[PDB]
Amino acid sequence: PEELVKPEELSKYRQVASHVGLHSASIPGILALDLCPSDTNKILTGGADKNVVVFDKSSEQILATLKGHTKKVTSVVFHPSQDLVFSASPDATIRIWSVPNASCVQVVRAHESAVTGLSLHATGDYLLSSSDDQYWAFSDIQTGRVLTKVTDETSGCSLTCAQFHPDGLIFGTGTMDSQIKIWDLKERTNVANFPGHSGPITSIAFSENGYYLATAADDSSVKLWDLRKLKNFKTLQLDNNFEVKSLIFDQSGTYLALGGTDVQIYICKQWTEILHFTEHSGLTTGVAFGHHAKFIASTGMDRSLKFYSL
Ligand code: NA
Ligand code: NA
Repeated sequence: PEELVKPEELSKYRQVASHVGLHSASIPGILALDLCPSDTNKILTGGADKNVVVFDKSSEQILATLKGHTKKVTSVVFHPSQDLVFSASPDATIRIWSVPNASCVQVVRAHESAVTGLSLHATGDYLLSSSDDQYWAFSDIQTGRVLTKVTDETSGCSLTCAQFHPDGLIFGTGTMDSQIKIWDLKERTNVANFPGHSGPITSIAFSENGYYLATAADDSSVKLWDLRKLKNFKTLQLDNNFEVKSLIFDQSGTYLALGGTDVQIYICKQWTEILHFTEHSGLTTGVAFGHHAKFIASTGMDRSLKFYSL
């Protein structure tokens, strides 16, 4: 892709903005981040303040402050239609919102305890969720109906994150007992399990190349899996104090970002570190790539949404 920002140019990025007014000053912190895939200048954040916010990077305006969650917001997903956004929370709900009406259109109650992960299906019509209640669920966006809800009797433990593979046939759920469980959506079956981590899985990310999966856990490692071989071919081991809270590949699969203790970006081809930011004070809760990796975005417990670019 001619437009993609290459490593030499990416390596020169610096903080270009830091916005602290998206969420409440008295209940400080942003806990979740997503960018709209059809326009990455539209930003979605979940707050410690229980609110979901849509913000325009270009105009630097809050387009909507979406209220209704009764606990902090820990997952957010931006639909490509631009007018739908999704959130989830320790209040055990998944909420579907209209941006233009600044309203909640559905409250999906698939779970009995905190919802730990949220992922939009390839079709754009369904949401996958994971929970501490040990189940995953697949829910219809338009009716809020829970279409299926499944757990592993054998594993029987809290699911800590969930992501669809980009083709929309399989997905992964991380567990509290350090497993990455791969599921076949159609058959509702657990088709493989990737062990090797220690401690709770914290984040998983599927690459757009369709064959890489990156996983992180409390063992302060990021493990890379080739789904064709079902093997862990590379592990990035950080220090044992480091918390990896968020993983994401850029849209091209060229780069992998991690965030938590701080923000780091690796080149997938050579697994070389290409950017490292330590601007946030305290935990970084989200990281994302703008279109063509033309900017990076991050969110922090320090209240800020930061953009990094030339
Ligand atoms: Na650790
Ligand atoms: Na610093």
